[PDB]
Amino acid sequence: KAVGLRRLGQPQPFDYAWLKGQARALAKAPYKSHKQVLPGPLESLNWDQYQSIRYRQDHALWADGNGKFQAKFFHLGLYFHTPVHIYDIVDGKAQQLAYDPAAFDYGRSGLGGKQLPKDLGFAGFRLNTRKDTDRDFSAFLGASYFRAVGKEGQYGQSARGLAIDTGTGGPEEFPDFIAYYLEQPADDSDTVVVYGLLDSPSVSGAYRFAITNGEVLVMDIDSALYPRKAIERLGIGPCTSMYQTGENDRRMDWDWRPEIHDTDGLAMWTGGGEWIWRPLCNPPHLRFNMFVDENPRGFGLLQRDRNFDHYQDDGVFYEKRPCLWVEPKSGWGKGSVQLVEIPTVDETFNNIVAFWNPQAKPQPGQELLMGYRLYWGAHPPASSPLAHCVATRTGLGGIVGQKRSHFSWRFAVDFAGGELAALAKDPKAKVEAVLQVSRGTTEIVSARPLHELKGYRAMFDLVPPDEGTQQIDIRLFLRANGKPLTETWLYQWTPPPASERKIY
Amino acid sequence: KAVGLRRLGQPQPFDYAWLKGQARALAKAPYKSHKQVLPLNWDQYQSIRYRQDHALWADGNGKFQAKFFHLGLYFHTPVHIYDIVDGKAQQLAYDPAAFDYLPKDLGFAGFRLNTRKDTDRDFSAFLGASYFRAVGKEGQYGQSARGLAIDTGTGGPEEFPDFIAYYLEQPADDSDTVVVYGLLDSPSVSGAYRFAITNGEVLVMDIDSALYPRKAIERLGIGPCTSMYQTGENDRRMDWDWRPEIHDTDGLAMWTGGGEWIWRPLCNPPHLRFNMFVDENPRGFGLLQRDRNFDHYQDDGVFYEKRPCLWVEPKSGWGKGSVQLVEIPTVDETFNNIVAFWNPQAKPQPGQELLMGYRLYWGAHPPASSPLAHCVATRTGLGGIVGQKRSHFSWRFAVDFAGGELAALAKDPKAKVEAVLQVSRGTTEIVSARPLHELKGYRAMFDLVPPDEGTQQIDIRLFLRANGKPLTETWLYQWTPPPASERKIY
Ligand SMILES: OC[C@H]1O[C@@H](O[C@H]2[C@H](O[C@H]3[C@H](O[C@H]4[C@H](O[C@H]5[C@H](O[C@H]6[C@H](O[C@H]7[C@H](O[C@H]8[C@H](O[C@H]9[C@H](O[C@H]%10[C@H](O[C@H]%11[C@H](O[C@H]%12[C@H](O[C@H]%13[C@H](O[C@H]%14[C@H](O[C@H]%15[C@H](O[C@H]%16[C@H](O[C@H]%17[C@H](O[C@H]%18[C@H](O[C@H]%19[C@H](O[C@H]%20[C@H](O[C@H]%21[C@H](O[C@@H]%22[C@@H](O)[C@H](O)[C@@H](CO)O[C@H]%22O)O[C@H](CO)[C@@H](O)[C@@H]%21O)O[C@H](CO)[C@@H](O)[C@@H]%20O)O[C@H](CO)[C@@H](O)[C@@H]%19O)O[C@H](CO)[C@@H](O)[C@@H]%18O)O[C@H](CO)[C@@H](O)[C@@H]%17O)O[C@H](CO)[C@@H](O)[C@@H]%16O)O[C@H](CO)[C@@H](O)[C@@H]%15O)O[C@H](CO)[C@@H](O)[C@@H]%14O)O[C@H](CO)[C@@H](O)[C@@H]%13O)O[C@H](CO)[C@@H](O)[C@@H]%12O)O[C@H](CO)[C@@H](O)[C@@H]%11O)O[C@H](CO)[C@@H](O)[C@@H]%10O)O[C@H](CO)[C@@H](O)[C@@H]9O)O[C@H](CO)[C@@H](O)[C@@H]8O)O[C@H](CO)[C@@H](O)[C@@H]7O)O[C@H](CO)[C@@H](O)[C@@H]6O)O[C@H](CO)[C@@H](O)[C@@H]5O)O[C@H](CO)[C@@H](O)[C@@H]4O)O[C@H](CO)[C@@H](O)[C@@H]3O)O[C@H](CO)[C@@H](O)[C@@H]2O)[C@H](O)[C@@H](O)[C@@H]1O
Ligand SMILES: OC[C@H]1O[C@@H](O[C@H]2[C@H](O[C@H]3[C@H](O[C@H]4[C@H](O[C@H]5[C@H](O[C@H]6[C@H](O[C@H]7[C@H](O[C@H]8[C@H](O[C@H]9[C@H](O[C@H]%10[C@H](O[C@@H]%11[C@@H](O)[C@H](O)[C@@H](CO)O[C@H]%11O)O[C@H](CO)[C@@H](O)[C@@H]%10O)O[C@H](CO)[C@@H](O)[C@@H]9O)O[C@H](CO)[C@@H](O)[C@@H]8O)O[C@H](CO)[C@@H](O)[C@@H]7O)O[C@H](CO)[C@@H](O)[C@@H]6O)O[C@H](CO)[C@@H](O)[C@@H]5O)O[C@H](CO)[C@@H](O)[C@@H]4O)O[C@H](CO)[C@@H](O)[C@@H]3O)O[C@H](CO)[C@@H](O)[C@@H]2O)[C@H](O)[C@@H](O)[C@@H]1O
Ligand SMILES: OC[C@H]1O[C@@H](O[C@H]2[C@H](O[C@H]3[C@H](O[C@H]4[C@H](O[C@H]5[C@H](O[C@H]6[C@H](O[C@H]7[C@H](O[C@H]8[C@H](O[C@H]9[C@H](O[C@@H]%10[C@@H](O)[C@H](O)[C@@H](CO)O[C@H]%10O)O[C@H](CO)[C@@H](O)[C@@H]9O)O[C@H](CO)[C@@H](O)[C@@H]8O)O[C@H](CO)[C@@H](O)[C@@H]7O)O[C@H](CO)[C@@H](O)[C@@H]6O)O[C@H](CO)[C@@H](O)[C@@H]5O)O[C@H](CO)[C@@H](O)[C@@H]4O)O[C@H](CO)[C@@H](O)[C@@H]3O)O[C@H](CO)[C@@H](O)[C@@H]2O)[C@H](O)[C@@H](O)[C@@H]1O
Repeated sequence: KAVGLRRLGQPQPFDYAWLKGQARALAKAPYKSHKQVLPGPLESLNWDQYQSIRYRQDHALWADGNGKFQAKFFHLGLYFHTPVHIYDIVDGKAQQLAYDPAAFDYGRSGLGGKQLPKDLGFAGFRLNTRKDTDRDFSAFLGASYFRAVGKEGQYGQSARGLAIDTGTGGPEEFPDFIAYYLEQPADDSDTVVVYGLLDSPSVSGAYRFAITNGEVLVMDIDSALYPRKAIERLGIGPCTSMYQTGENDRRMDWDWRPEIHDTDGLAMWTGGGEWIWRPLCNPPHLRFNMFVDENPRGFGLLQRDRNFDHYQDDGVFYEKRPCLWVEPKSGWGKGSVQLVEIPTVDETFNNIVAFWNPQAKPQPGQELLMGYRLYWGAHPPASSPLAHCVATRTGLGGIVGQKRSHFSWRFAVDFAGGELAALAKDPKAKVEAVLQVSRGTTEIVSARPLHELKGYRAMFDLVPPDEGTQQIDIRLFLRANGKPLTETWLYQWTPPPASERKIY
Repeated sequence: KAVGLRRLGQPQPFDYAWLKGQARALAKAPYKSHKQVLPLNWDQYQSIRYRQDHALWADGNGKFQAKFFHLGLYFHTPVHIYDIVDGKAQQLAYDPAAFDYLPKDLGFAGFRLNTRKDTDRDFSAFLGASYFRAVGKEGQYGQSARGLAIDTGTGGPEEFPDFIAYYLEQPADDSDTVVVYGLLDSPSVSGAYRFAITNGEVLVMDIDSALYPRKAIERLGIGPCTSMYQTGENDRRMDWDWRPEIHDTDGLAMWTGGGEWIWRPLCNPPHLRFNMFVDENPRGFGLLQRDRNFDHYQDDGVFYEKRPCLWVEPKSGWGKGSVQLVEIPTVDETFNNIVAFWNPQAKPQPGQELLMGYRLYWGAHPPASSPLAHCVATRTGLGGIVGQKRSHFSWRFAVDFAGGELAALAKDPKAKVEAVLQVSRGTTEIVSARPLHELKGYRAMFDLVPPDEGTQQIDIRLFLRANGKPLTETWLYQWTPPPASERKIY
């Protein structure tokens, strides 16, 4: 039977307006690092020691009550040298939770009998239903990172509170959540509300996360930001994923597993009403791309291929990993969805980052309010009502069985859904591939039924305009009678250098 | 309505003994070339179409007919075609009335056979040198057979026999079989063949051959299967194409005289590889297209997943010899870069008569396979624990098996299944055998550390075992390790 948790200090009145006040005040002073040298035995644990530490079910927050949820806490150490102070809100008042050795099984860490302060803090927290106390439906841990899962329960990509100067070629600035306030839900509530205080060299913030667990998990998020400095590249709603290899891009096809990625595309629903699918790549050099928009309806990183046959990893279940969809609340005005793709040689590094960059540079003293909903699960809650891109495949161009007189690259793009089944069965149906390329030229263009999918396949060869490796953008959709039949496929290709072209 | 075909000369008595007689006399005399200067793009060649009004047997009441290929393009060796009726052969003339666009004795390039019900579908086609093809139910042409291979994969020049005449025996009206006789000639050898062809879901050819060496032969190949393997999970060295699997066949299957079932995955190696599997009284061998899932191939024009498996079953005990496999590097699917055949231990000698009979099966599945679990996938890549510094180069293999009693073992937490793994050189590490529930089978994984910096072929033998007995056919993989320069990049 669970016990009450050890506390620190007395309850203090708490609400979102109060937290926005703390964050604004925090931005009025220069940034001071929150990283600490931890007490001696804690400062240099190894992986094995750290991993053996376990938070005890009998000290899980709220598990002594009658509600549907509970929380457990991650211990500091190993990677986590920035204390996070955790508070419980009851009747409108926030009480800090003490670091309590009785709440941990220390395993092989050697931490028992050390004299660790009551104000040590934590590394983060995780939430669990009371019906299923070993399953984490969300986990907030490290910097401003957090993750959640839907029904399938397999962890994959991450979100963050905020991204700053990702992919600039210069150094990235990583904000931290330095405090979390967990609001005790009503006994019959399906929601857990968590508040977060964020600080970073450039900016402070106050965050409210209303987390509703479900088959697709939803978080209703409000953020109030208070810059301390001008910010070159602010990133709202950042999604953080990994793409090593797959049909979209076989450059790093060194593995026996054919698809290795936590997500395979960036999806966008534009203010103008367009649906876009942008297949993720693993490029040879860092690539930064922006998609200009105004009042965006949504963007996110999806794991659209959910067929185990294409992944084959019965250890980590890539095909079950969640989509993450960002849905702006209200109008965010002008800006761009931005995508950073970093080269990676393996699947241990998150080489994909996507976020929203406002047009206007934030300025010291200003308040910036940004709200959105995040959906985690097998499918985003919104998608194109037209046919979706269900596969992208590429390879060396040129008519098979003829001499090849020049370098080109071949693309095959498969669409299914909407009304393509009926069109594919109509021998008179005329479907037009619509192609626009940033540079270079297309040849051997076709759009034809793909009966095996009850869909359509577009194929084209792309001839780069020169011997250089400047990125080439291709926009493709299918159409009939004044209406698009598909969402828009937007691919960004880094041509090979002349030396590689010569081998071909 | 179809008309009778233009003839040439008068019917002469014909039987198999006569044909054997013509072949042996051909072989005793000096070889005379049959390539002729004929009295043209690949696209431009098909303007020529043999017409149905002139199709052989289309004016009768039987189940089958023949039409003929025109000499041209890749075909400059005339084939004389004959119709056998009541024990008598009569040559068919070259007739311009029979084509849609030249002497009566110009000859043809070969023939194709059709049911009367589907006169545009051909279920067999004999065309080019001694090559021929057939299809089963799915109708999609793929790998080829030949009458004979000579000096394939020697590092010297190959010699390619020609069928120089075919005698088509008019079937009885209710027969399900077409019998075709072939006269083969080649610098080294002449032959008389009999092909009993029985169309069906899996098409069967019952073949008898009688071979007369004109001179000693260095490498005789009997029952040759000729295929293509560009890229796929077995070997992604040439992964240039958007299509992930490109091959007419994915493995060599062998049923040995001792009763072993072997699956040898085909590769597209960087240099020619010649491999032999010593056997005695082989029970069968062939090239299979075992992966039949369109999803893995994606070509909705030529349907690699529907192409036929070719299985050879000797009608008798062929004694000692070897199944031989030749793999040639290719950068495209148009080159036939895979050849497998039986090579008898004994060197053929001038004056001798070699009688060899066998059955060929063309269709979706071989008519025989292991009753144990099959290898249903081979995948390979860079070895080493993922995301760790590597002290040494290694290559990782994942091999999936399904069938036999593996589904029951996979569900059974008490089940003790072990991978048994031998390599001809180097060492193996990080070896496992575990249920693959998504398949209801097992997966074996291992890493292989090549012994040195060089690229000498390594042979790997794998099977799964419980209580001392095999649970699977034998997986036999021949790996060419990458050179040092490639390892540095890894
Ligand atoms: O083929 C191949 C070739 O090719 C070429 O190229 C080309 C190309 O082609 C390609 C393709 O293309 C395509 C195209 O495309 C396009 C696209 O399209 C798209 C689409 O769209 C479209 C649309 O469409 C539509 C449709 O409509 C259409 C129609 O249709 C129809 C159909 O019809 C068809 C037909 O059908 C039929 C069939 O059957 C048949 C068959 O056939 C087949 C074939 O076969 C062939 C072959 O092949 C093969 C091969 O193999 C072979 C061989 O050969 C080889 C050689 O051999 C030799 C030997 O060799 C040896 C060696 O020796 C040597 C040496 O070596 C050495 C060694 O030794 C050593 O060791 C080493 C060391 O190291 O060294 C070395 O060196 O050397 C020396 C030197 O010195 C030498 O001398 C020597 O020789 O050795 C070795 C070792 O030992 C060995 O192993 C070897 O062997 O030798 C010997 C002795 O001497 C000799 O004799 C031999 O010869 O070799 C050479 C060299 O290398 C090579 O090269 C060769 O190759 O031979 C042998 C013997 O004889 C044999 O046996 C074998 O087999 O190969 C492979 C492997 O590798 C295999 O696999 C194969 O198979 O070949 C031959 C020869 O040539 C011939 O004859 C034959 O024929 O094939 C195919 C393929 O695969 C298949 O498929 C088939 O099947 O045949 C038979 C006979 O046999 C007969 O009988 C039968 O009949 O099929 C079916 C099924 O099965 C059936 O049923 C039928 O019947 O067909 C045809 C043909 O193909 C076609 O054409 C047609 O089309 O039909 C159906 C039913 O009925 C119907 O329904 C339909 O309708 O049609 C029309 C008319 O035409 C049209 O017009 C129309 O279009 O429709 C459908 C339904 O509805 C729908 O869906 C659709 O859509 O349309 C529209 C309009 O409207 C349009 O616009 C449009 O476009 O669509 C789709 C869907 O969606 C898609 O997918 C597609 O894509 O498009 C695009 C745009 O967008 C474009 O761009 C494109 O182009 O198309 C077209 C029409 O369009 C087509 O035509 C074409 O095709 O493609 C593919 C892929 O995918 C590929 O693959 C191909 O290639 O094309 C182009 C264009 O046109 C052109 O230009 C040209 O050219 C190449 O050139 C060549 O090369 C080859 O050959
Ligand atoms: O493999 C498996 C398979 O089989 C099959 O069956 C088959 C068979 O096989 C078998 C084998 O056989 C062997 C033999 O043995 C036997 C014997 O024989 C005999 C004969 O008789 C026969 C007949 O004949 C005929 C002929 O024809 C031939 C040819 O001729 C040519 C010529 O030359 C000649 C030679 O031959 C001789 O020898 C000599 C003498 O002096 O003379 C000469 O002249 O030349 C010309 C010019 O150049 C030409 O034109 C011709 O063609 O040759 C070939 C090659 O060598 C041979 O083969 C043949 O035979 O012709 C003649 C005329 O000249 C006539 O008259 C005769 O008649 O035929 C029949 C049918 O028609 C049959 O039936 C019979 O048999 O005779 C001869 C004489 O002439 C003698 O010499 C011989 O010896 O017989 C016996 C009794 O009957 C028996 O028993 C045996 O068997 O031998 C041969 C020779 O040496 C060889 O070659 C063969 O191979 O045997 C084995 C045992 O070991 C077995 O196992 C097998 O089976 O064969 C047959 C024949 O060819 C056929 O017909 C059949 O078909 C089956 O069917 C399946 O199923 C299986 O799988
Ligand atoms: O963004 C979308 C989501 O919005 C959520 O709703 C939010 C709401 O966002 C609005 C936004 O609100 C802005 C605000 O305009 C309000 C106006 O505010 C007056 C305020 O009245 C509020 C009250 O304020 C208390 C005050 O807290 C403020 C805090 O004070 C500091 C204190 O914390 C500190 O200790 C000391 C010492 O350092 O300094 C003080 O300055 O400072 C922060 C940061 O600046 C402010 O955000 C806090 O308001 O503290 C004093 C004590 O010091 C209290 O006496 C006072 O009550 O708080 C109430 C909740 O407790 C709240 O309901 C009241 O609105 O009062 C101050 C004076 O005290 C006055 O100057 C503000 O103008 O209120 C009117 C209602 O009459 C609203 O119509 C108006 O929108 O202005 C502040 C200051 O500039 C902004 O920071 C704030 O963003 O306005 C947007 C329109 O432009 C609107 O679109 C947003 O929805 O903000 C409130 C307040 O922060 C939140 O409580 C609320 O949750 C929705 O719930 C989501 O669904 C949306 O997605």
